[PDB]
Amino acid sequence: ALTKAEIAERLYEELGLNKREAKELVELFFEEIRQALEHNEQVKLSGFGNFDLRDKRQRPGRNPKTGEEIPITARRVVTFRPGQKLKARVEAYAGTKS
DNA sequence: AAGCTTCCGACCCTTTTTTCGGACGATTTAAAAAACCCTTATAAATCAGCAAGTTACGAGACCTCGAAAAAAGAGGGTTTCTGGCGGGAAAAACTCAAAAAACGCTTCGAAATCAACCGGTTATAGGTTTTCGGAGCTA
Repeated sequence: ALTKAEIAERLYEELGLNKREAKELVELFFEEIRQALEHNEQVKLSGFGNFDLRDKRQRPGRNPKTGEEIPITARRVVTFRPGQKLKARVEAYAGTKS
C-alpha cells in the first residue's frame, strides 16, 4: 500500500524537507483532518474529493454466515465524496478489477 | 676721528671649602681624703627549735597612653558581559485575479451498507544497531 512513511520519503526526495520533520508534518495534517471531522466540522476539498458526515437511519442487518438479523442503529459516520477531477484521474488503469 | 665690538680691571655679593680656635670628652698623673694596722680584758654576739606576731616581695588586676596592624574606604585602571537600538533579508500575511473545481439542479436504478465471526494483511510504533558528520588538533 501507499504509506505515510512513503509520503515522508517522497517529501524528503521531492521537496528536500528532512524526513524527521516531514513525518510530523504529514501526521499533523492527518491529525487535524481528524480533529475537523471529530468536531463534525465538514471538511471540504477541491482538486480532491471531500469529507462529509452522514446520519444513517435505522437499517436491517444480519449475520451473513448464519442468516440471523440484527438491527443497525442510526449513527453518524464519515463519508467521503470523490471529486470529478479525482475520478477523471482514477477512471482507467491497468487491466484488472479492484 | 667716530662708532662698534671685544677684552680687561675693579668691585659687589653670596656660597663652599679650609683653617684655626675653642670646647668637651677622655686619659693620665698627682694630691687629698677615706681607710687599715697595731697594740685590748671586758661586753656583747653567737645559736642550738619552736611558738607567736608582722611584713617585703610577688601576683593579680586595671588603667593609660601610645603606637602598630588590620580593615575599611577611596581612587586608578582594564576587560567583558549585556542590553538597547539600528539595519538588511526572508517570511507570511495582505491584496489582487483566474481558472478551474465543486455544487445543485436531480436522478430510478446500481452500490453501500452494517450487523458477528473466522482467517489473513501489513503499516508502523517502538526499539536496536549503525555511517556520516563534526570535535576540532596539529604545523
